[PDB]
Amino acid sequence: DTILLTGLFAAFFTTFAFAPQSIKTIRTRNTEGISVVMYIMFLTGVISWIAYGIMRSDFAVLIANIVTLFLAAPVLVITLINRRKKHVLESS
Amino acid sequence: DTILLTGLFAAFFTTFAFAPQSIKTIRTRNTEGISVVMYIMFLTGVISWIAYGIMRSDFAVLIANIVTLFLAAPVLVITLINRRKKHVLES
Repeated sequence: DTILLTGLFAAFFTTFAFAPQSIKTIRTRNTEGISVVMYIMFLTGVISWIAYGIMRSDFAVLIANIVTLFLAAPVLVITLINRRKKHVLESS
Repeated sequence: DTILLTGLFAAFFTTFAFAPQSIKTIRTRNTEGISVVMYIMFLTGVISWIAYGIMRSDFAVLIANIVTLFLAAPVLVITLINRRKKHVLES
C-alpha cells in the first residue's frame, strides 16, 4: 500500500510534468525541432518498459509508460508525416 | 537475470534518448523556453522513483532515475541562475 502509493505519486509526476508540451505539439502540429531518431529510441525504451512491468508485476512502471507511449507515439507519427510533406513539397 | 536484462535495455534507451539535448543545454546555458515548474514536477517524481526503486528492490528503475536526475538537476539549477541574472540586470 505504501510502496504502491509512493510509486503512483512518482508515476504521476514523471509522465504528466512535460505532457502539456506533447499535447500542445499534437494539436498545434509544430514539429519543427523534433528529432525522429531520438523519439524512436525513446519509444523503444517505452515498449520495453511495458514488457519489464509485465515480467516483474509492477503496476506503476506499467501504467506510466503505457500512458507515456500514447503521448509520444502520435508526436512521432505526426513528425514523420510533416517530413514526408516536406519531401514532396521540395520534390515539386 | 533475463528480467533485469530487459529492464536495463529499457532503462538505457529512455534515459539516454534525449540526454544529448540536456548535455547540450548544460554546456551552452541556453535555458530559454525552459519551464521552472515543469522541471520542479519532473525532479519531484524522479526522487520519488528513486524511493520506489529502493522500496521494491528494483535495480533497473533505480539507476535509471539516478542518472536521469543528473541530467535534469543541472538544467534547473542553471535556468534559475539565468532567470536570476536577467532579473537583477533588468532591475
